[PDB]
Amino acid sequence: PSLETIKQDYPYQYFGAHPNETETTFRVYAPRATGVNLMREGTGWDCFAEPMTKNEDGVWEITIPENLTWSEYKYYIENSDDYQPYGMARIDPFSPQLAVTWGNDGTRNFNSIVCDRNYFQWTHKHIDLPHPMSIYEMHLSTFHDGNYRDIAHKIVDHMSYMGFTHVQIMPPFQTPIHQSWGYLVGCPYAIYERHGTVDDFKYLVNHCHAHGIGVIVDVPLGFGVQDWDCGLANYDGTDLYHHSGSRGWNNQWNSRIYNVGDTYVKNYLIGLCTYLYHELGIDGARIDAVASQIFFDYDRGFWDWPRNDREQVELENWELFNNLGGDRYFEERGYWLSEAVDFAGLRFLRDLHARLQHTAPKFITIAEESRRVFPKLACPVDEGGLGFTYAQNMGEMHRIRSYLQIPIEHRLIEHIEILIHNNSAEKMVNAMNTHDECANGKVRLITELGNHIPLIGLAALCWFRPGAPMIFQGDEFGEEGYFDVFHGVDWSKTGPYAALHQQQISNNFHDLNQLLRHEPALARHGINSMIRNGSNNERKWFSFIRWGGDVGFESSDPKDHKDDIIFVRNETPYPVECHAEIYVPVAAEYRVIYNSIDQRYIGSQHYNQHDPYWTIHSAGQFLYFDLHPYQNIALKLKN
Amino acid sequence: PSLETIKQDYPYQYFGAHPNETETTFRVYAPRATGVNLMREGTGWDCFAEPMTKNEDGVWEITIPENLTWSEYKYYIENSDDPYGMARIDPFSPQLAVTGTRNFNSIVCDRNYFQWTHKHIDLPHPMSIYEMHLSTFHDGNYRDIAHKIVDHMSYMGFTHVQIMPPFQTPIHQSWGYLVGCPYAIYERHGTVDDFKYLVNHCHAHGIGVIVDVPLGFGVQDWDCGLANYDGTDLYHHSGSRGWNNQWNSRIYNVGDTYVKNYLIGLCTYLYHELGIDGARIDAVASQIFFDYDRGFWDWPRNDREQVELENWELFNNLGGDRYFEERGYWLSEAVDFAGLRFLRDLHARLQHTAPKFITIAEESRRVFPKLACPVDEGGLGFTYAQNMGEMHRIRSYLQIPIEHRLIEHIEILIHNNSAEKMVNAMNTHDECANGKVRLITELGNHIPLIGLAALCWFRPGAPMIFQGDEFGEEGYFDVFHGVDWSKTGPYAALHQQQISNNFHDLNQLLRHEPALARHGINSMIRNGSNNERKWFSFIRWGGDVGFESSDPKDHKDDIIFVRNETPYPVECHAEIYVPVAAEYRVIYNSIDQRYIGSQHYNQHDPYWTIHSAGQFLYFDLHPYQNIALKLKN
Amino acid sequence: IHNNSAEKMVNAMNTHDECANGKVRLITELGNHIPLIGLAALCWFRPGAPMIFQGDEFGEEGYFDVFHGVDWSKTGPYAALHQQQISNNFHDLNQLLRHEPALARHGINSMIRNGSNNERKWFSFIRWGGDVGFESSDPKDHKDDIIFVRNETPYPVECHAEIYVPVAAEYRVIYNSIDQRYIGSQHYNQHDPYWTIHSAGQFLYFDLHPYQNIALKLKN
Repeated sequence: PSLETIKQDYPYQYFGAHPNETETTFRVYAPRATGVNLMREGTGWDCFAEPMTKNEDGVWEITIPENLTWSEYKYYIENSDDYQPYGMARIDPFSPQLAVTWGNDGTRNFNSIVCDRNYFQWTHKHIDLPHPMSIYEMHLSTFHDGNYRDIAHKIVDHMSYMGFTHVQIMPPFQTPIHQSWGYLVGCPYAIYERHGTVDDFKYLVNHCHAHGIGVIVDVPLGFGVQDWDCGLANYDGTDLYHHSGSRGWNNQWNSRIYNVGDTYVKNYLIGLCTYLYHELGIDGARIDAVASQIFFDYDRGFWDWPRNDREQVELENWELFNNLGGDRYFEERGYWLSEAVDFAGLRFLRDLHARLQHTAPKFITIAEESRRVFPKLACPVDEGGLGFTYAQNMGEMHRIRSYLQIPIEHRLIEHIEILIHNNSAEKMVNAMNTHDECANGKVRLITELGNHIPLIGLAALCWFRPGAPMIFQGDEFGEEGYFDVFHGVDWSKTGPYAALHQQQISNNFHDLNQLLRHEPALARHGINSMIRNGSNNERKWFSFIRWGGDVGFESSDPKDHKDDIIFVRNETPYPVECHAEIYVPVAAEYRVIYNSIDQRYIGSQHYNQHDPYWTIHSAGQFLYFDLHPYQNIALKLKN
Repeated sequence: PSLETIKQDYPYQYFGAHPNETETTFRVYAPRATGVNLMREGTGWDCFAEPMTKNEDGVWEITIPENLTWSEYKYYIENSDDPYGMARIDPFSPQLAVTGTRNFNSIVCDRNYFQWTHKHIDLPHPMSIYEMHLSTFHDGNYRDIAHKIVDHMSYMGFTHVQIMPPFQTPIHQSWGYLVGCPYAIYERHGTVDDFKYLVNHCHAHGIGVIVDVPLGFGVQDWDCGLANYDGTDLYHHSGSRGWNNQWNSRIYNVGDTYVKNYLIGLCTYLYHELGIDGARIDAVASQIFFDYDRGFWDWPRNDREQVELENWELFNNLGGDRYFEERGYWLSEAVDFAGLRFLRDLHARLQHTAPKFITIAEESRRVFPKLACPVDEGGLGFTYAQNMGEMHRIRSYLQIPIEHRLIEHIEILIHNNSAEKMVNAMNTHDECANGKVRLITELGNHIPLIGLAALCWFRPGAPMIFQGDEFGEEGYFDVFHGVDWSKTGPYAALHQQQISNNFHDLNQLLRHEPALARHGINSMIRNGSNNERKWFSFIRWGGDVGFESSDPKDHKDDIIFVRNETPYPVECHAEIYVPVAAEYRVIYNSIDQRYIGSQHYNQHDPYWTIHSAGQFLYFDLHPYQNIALKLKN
Repeated sequence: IHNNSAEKMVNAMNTHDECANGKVRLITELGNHIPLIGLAALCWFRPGAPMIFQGDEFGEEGYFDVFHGVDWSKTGPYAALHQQQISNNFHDLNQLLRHEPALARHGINSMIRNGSNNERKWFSFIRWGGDVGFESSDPKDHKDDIIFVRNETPYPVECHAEIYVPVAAEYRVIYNSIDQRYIGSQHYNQHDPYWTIHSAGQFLYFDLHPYQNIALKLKN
């Protein structure tokens, strides 16, 4: 590995603080700086004690002949040029961790810490954790406002009953505004000190991996916080990291937008994903606010956004744009997507995935992308995509929920069926609910349904669809309150002493997760592992089949179809005659593996005084049986 | 006055901390609270030390048998009903004590401690305003800020200062638009008494003080804020009506009487307790519109059938309905009539509690022509509206080359028939934040700025600029660096002194000319224009008589304004109508070397005299030339 | 309304049966009396003999049975405002009916469609004063023709009316459902309701106000 591929692919192995037994090397890029001085506790925080040396490429370096491991430091950075003379203490942009103190008068101090990449002793840094997949979305301080080691204990204790394959941790990076939820990042490489040390964060990942649990982390890759003290803005007296002018601000978040056209900045941001995998053990990133990285006119608030001069768009970019799904006309606004796309952002995200294929091929990414006007965004680079392993189902629950709120007589079953059978080119994270959907006085899903009975079946639909289902902390027990940082998960609604309704909902999720981890027909997330299996619009039921393997209806051989699942959903919320007529691939005996009317989920009802796991004979290639209210039920071939 | 009127009109006199020489009495509203205990340092901060008594009206009281003046306190509040219980601050704290976790305490304050010399001067609103942000202006005590305000405002000559939200905020980089305790002055710059000093000092030197009041919403935080105060939404609407998503703030329930009185109370309090001359009410459009400046949320189209006939009567009096083609629904469907009614009532009540107190609408939609008109004339009562959107339109006109624009385009923006009195801001903290191009940068050099500021000063309204505009600051606004004070002082650049001199001269005219006193647009009349030569003229009336008289006695303080927009040194022969056949004197001339340095076209005395030929001045206009004349002697 | 009936009709707005046995009276259903004013007008101006049941004249909301009588304190000049307003509207409608030759006939062919507009929610019909339709443009043939317009929009909106007439001349309002006498002081009725207008050709252009039912004749 040449220095040049280190600087390109593993930039944190060169830039930053690098101790050994003998000495400590510091390097920081500041190409318009006039001077850079190493500040440390060693020299009593004298701003001028230890001048560093600018090399050819704009990198200030120095070796101190001590092992500085665990000691604190900053860079005193000057730019005294005639384009206000800039001069202030700055954190290292590659800090794995910041030491935060409060002054005598309420003044926040940020130092960088020299970290030892080898102190933490990994037992399970990288386990072969596939993405079947189910995702528990959580927020550190509201989940458990403690040290990462104690949060880890609570994650594995809860998830090992709840049965989710992965946890999605909302942004765990250093932030000066706790109330931003972590989406306003100071030092992107720095783990949030609120919960302890970077090595405490490693222990969490390690503890998760030791119990077969994946860690996905939210990364605000598109922008950073404005603050100079703990952040990257105006680093060397100029826009080093961010665009200049209004292109350098996202007015929706009041954040600074990264200049990913700058080689160093491109390597800095792709290198954070590489760092997440190789230094912290993290299995993947959800990339936040993707739409605003690839659109000038969307999720950027009000600004004087520039229409593309489409004459200046290179062919490579037209190629990527057409492959993603090509142009759309917004008649209301009177312009085309081609005129609104940030081609540099689009190209930066494809390169991010192209590089991660070499630096960390097992690392998965999820696009948090809200506009959803490129059908092939979360497709492999070499299949015309940006390379995102998954896209999130943004907007989908709004459509499903509008549908559900229509009275049964007034809605067509075909409307829910088109949303399910969507011919998606992307593998989807099908979130039933997210931190965002239950914040700021929004009605939470369970509240809207009116009681928990309808949720049992909606959760089944979500799990039996091709994709990685997701919920937000609280959803496992029907939590009806909103998300903010002003209160935590009420743990008293978990475990064996929780209210009956809270255990019921949790049992459903536990059981859906048991099927998801073990059924082969639930492993695959490609839409084509699903096929419509007929419906009836006046009875208000539909069915679909998840294939167990590569063979569909062409064959009638029992041993071709053993792992197939027949899923049926009745949307009728009252107990009238609802006779089911359900096609199957093979004529034989089918066994019920999941039943939403089980007393375990819905308590004693007049319609579930019978073993929910009944057996049945196909009359040819057709099952006849009675559907009860809100029944979601799934079947396989018996042995 | 009866307790009932005190509760409604002066609630900070009943609620809060009220020390005697022998007793300190504490009151806080918390109707849905299971229990409320006084916490204080005199009792080592035990929560349960001394519970309070809930009167029938939801108000918890308790007297302590000692003057607690200057000592710190909170309220422990609980609610068991279907497990909330935490230490909160007094909603009426004049100031918080602050101490990686933050402790927020209230402080028993002595309203009588500060010895006022000039609490209420008789300062008219002729008016010119200097918009400023405290920590970027001078990051020290309110007293040191006061000294620099007065010292600086001495040369610049602005009559009033506009101070961005000066209230307690847990988030400094919110610029103060996210307030914890709305009655508390920001602890960062010292005490409520230090703040009183600053108002008193400004007043003693003839300076008005207007503060920004984020009256529509508060920060979401519980420790320093008001939300979930008694375990429920006491101060804010419930569900998604109680969150502004553009700001991630909590919107006030102004349909609750106590909250209506708390908010109107705060303005009354700004005048009577703090001597503040006025408030700019922030984010007015988001208070009165469901569909605007609230971000993206599932907002409720009003049913036009179900709108109260008194709201229709207000709406129509504000100027009526409009169809929004682009979204496809009427305005009437989008009005938050609660918010709109509330701001009408704010002013209805201040006409009684504080009649000299002025208000400015920071109202960005500008779809009601009569928003800032008196209540009895069909408006909301705001003394002023801010000219939001206006400079954007003027800057677009000026970006078009003169060959391809009509003088009538700028004449229509100037002669705009406004029913409102306008703060005419050249620039604001907002228009020069977040990478935006500042006006001076965009003009390309300072010469066009000299005249543009003239135009702004001579049209009816209160001109406004933002800190740095006085010396041509090109940088952005943010809270990460100060005003550059080297752009003043002995070592500043010529152009910085020149821009500054221009603002000095314009504020002298604005201070002393009767024809620049009135902000009603009918104090101005179109006085001719010529599209090819790109000049237009207007008159500012000195008194109550227009062209119906021709007597000198009637017109001796009339101001004749002429603006030449031609940048080229060519033919601008001007025919300027005057109301009296006589001699006129130049009082203001934009081509003076004092403003633009030495040029081929200003090698003459700028303050010339000319005899009318009948009722017309014939003279030559030079590049970018803005000029004002009066009758001589 | 344009039902092409072969029968002369008694057009009852309400009947002893329609308001018996705890059924919802017409007044309760509409929500308040303002829609009643214009609906009564519609009923009077259609070809037919209008009919109401005792109490309807003062907006009675109780139901009909033999156990309680007409509340007579809802009649006369000390009755409550809504009660006198509904009564006044019926009084004025009967004065037009007793006197206007274009309200004498109950044959439906004494009425014709005079255009409509779905987005603005208004329609207009004409009552012939005599035996002569649009075949004549002469004022002597249309002196007693009534032009009726109904706006069903229950709130202020852009509502420009375009109304065909049989003669280019001066027209005068003989009935106006927004008279303060019926609906009280409102934002939209601060003008004299009995206004005059010159036909701009064989059309009339004016602004309909909420719930407005209005009738015009040739002036003189």
